[PDB]
Amino acid sequence: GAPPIMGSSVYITVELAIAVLAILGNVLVCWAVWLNSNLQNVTNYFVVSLAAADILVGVLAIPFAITISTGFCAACHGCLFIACFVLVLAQSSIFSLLAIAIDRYIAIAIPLRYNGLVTGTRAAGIIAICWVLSFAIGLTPMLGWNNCGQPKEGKAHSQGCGEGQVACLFEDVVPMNYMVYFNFFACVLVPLLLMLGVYLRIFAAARRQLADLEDNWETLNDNLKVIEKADNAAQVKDALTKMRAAALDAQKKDFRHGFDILVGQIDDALKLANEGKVKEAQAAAEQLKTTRNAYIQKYLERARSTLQKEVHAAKSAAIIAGLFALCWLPLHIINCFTFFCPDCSHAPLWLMYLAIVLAHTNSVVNPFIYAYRIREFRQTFRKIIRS
Ligand SMILES: CC(C)CCC[C@@H](C)[C@H]1CC[C@H]2[C@@H]3CC=C4C[C@@H](O)CC[C@]4(C)[C@H]3CC[C@]12C
Ligand SMILES: CC(C)CCC[C@@H](C)[C@H]1CC[C@H]2[C@@H]3CC=C4C[C@@H](O)CC[C@]4(C)[C@H]3CC[C@]12C
Ligand SMILES: CC(C)CCC[C@@H](C)[C@H]1CC[C@H]2[C@@H]3CC=C4C[C@@H](O)CC[C@]4(C)[C@H]3CC[C@]12C
Ligand SMILES: CC(C)CCC[C@@H](C)[C@H]1CC[C@H]2[C@@H]3CC=C4C[C@@H](O)CC[C@]4(C)[C@H]3CC[C@]12C
Ligand SMILES: CCCCCCCC/C=C/CCCCCCCC(=O)OC[C@H](O)CO
Ligand SMILES: CN1CCN(CCNc2nc(N)n3nc(-c4ccco4)nc3n2)CC1
Ligand SMILES: CCCCCCCC/C=C/CCCCCCCC(=O)O
Ligand SMILES: CCCCCCCC/C=C\CCCCCCCC(=O)O
Ligand SMILES: CCCCCCCC/C=C\CCCCCCCC(=O)O
Ligand SMILES: CCCCCCCC/C=C\CCCCCCCC(=O)O
Ligand SMILES: CCCCCCCC/C=C\CCCCCCCC(=O)O
Ligand code: NA
Repeated sequence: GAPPIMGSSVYITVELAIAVLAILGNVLVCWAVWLNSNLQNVTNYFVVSLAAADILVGVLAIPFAITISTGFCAACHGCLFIACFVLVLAQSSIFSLLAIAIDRYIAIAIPLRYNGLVTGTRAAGIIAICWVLSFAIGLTPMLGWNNCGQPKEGKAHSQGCGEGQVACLFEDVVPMNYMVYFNFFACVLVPLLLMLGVYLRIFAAARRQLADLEDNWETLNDNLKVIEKADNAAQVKDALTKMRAAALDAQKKDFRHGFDILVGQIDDALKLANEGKVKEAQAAAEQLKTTRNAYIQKYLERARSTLQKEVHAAKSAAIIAGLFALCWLPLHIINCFTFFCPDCSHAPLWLMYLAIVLAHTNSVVNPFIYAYRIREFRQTFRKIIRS
């Protein structure tokens, strides 16, 4: 039995290293949003709330985790707060991650009414509510769902704890049925699965809208060939009627003028077609190629460019949520083994603290994702560092 302070010194040193990196990186995130007006959107307000939770992981949760690893004597409910405050920060992260996913879905599903629905004032109120809910969820053991009424008195006596005190150890005070059923299943796993469902809807809507743009572009060019290879005025009319409906469908200053010309030129050729003037209608329909090459094609490429940027932004948000799941799932899975398999030997000490360190590492990764995937963050990061 090697001296416990040796393994403890390694765990504590790693925790402190994580705390420094979590504070430095996420302070840089909040500083960037504060300085850059181009970063001051509703999505990044939840990014700031998420960064604030990770700053608090380094300032409070990691010092709390170091303290509870010692098993020091404490009043049980005070021990509960040390043990459960990190659950508040994790729950706040979940609410921020879910809000970001919903915000990205609203922006791609109904972009016409996004600015009227998703505002900064409403976002700040949602953030405040979610922080209150995170305290209620994370500190639910302090409301009575704890093991303080049944303290391990032999462990407390062996450590010389005073009357009314317990050896402050996580699994001694926090019930595992709370950790598995309430915290993990209901409050972590279900919202993460909801996020997965939201992101599936986002990318499916992106693929559908990109296909609709390509369908309107092909229908525009196909019916142009139909008019050229037509023989009577009726065939020209059928092709022009489908072009006009598709032109107004794709329409949903330089953008409006381009479609004003297109629909007007379609109406010109339609009127000639209704008069039986096939040659004159085809010549008028050939003028549509000038409007297509000078206006319509530019709108197709810009609308495609906008959707691809929304896909890129939605993937950046999905990576953050996936990394949260990857960093926290091992610790939750270990709790499931402890809870559901009492015949299984408890996960060893080194693995417990590896899972704890890994969960804390998640408070370091998000500033790197923003730097590698978001040019506006990366450029603002460089300006802050150089200055
Ligand atoms: C605003 C921020 C910075 C203040 C941080 C306050 C923290 C550090 C305080 C608030 C409540 C405190 C706990 C309250 C009760 C107990 C029980 C006692 O038997 C041992 C200490 C212990 C476990 C305290 C540890 C420190 C503690 C968690
Ligand atoms: C900004 C908001 C969250 C205010 C933060 C204040 C919180 C962290 C402080 C304020 C008063 C504190 C409590 C004061 C007294 C006790 C009784 C003790 O037996 C256990 C700890 C406990 C329960 C403290 C836990 C932490 C506490 C709840
Ligand atoms: C989310 C991704 C990273 C998958 C994580 C898988 C990890 C958390 C899984 C894979 C294998 C698992 C271990 C397999 C077997 C045992 C022996 C048992 O007596 C206690 C639990 C313990 C020690 C498990 C703990 C959790 C474990 C380490
Ligand atoms: C929903 C998916 C994507 C991720 C969550 C998977 C979790 C809930 C699953 C994956 C592996 C599972 C464990 C695998 C094996 C055992 C050993 C058995 O004696 C009791 C249950 C227990 C401990 C399972 C509990 C639930 C578990 C931890
Ligand atoms: C002992 C424990 C004490 C610790 C106490 C923890 C309290 C939780 C703090 C949350 C800060 C929230 C971060 C602020 C993010 C809000 C984003 C924002 O400011 O948006 C502005 C608005 O949207 C424009 O109109
Ligand atoms: C005998 N063993 C010695 C080592 N002990 C380690 C106690 N620390 C600990 N233990 C657990 N189970 N969790 N779960 C969590 C968590 C937080 C969020 C989701 O999960 N944190 C934890 N911290 C366990 C007993
Ligand atoms: C731990 C489970 C918590 C369940 C509690 C349910 C109530 C929470 C509801 C929150 C929605 C908040 C919207 C209303 C805000 C109005 C504030 C006001 O009166 O000005
Ligand atoms: C910027 C402010 C950040 C706060 C710095 C906090 C750093 C201290 C870290 C851990 C404190 C651990 C206290 C140890 C518990 C007592 C051990 C015992 O009594 O057996
Ligand atoms: C962030 C805004 C604050 C919202 C807080 C809402 C949830 C509060 C939950 C638990 C606080 C319980 C404090 C415990 C009292 C002392 C217990 C005791 O002495 O035995
Ligand atoms: C919907 C979110 C609202 C926030 C939570 C509601 C307020 C909770 C009220 C009181 C909590 C009191 C803390 C309990 C003290 C000691 C209880 C115990 O011995 O376990
Ligand atoms: C990101 C996934 C994390 C896995 C990376 C593995 C790195 C750390 C692994 C092991 C260090 C902990 C000590 C392992 C051997 C200890 C055996 C023992 O003390 O009984
Ligand atoms: Na987090």
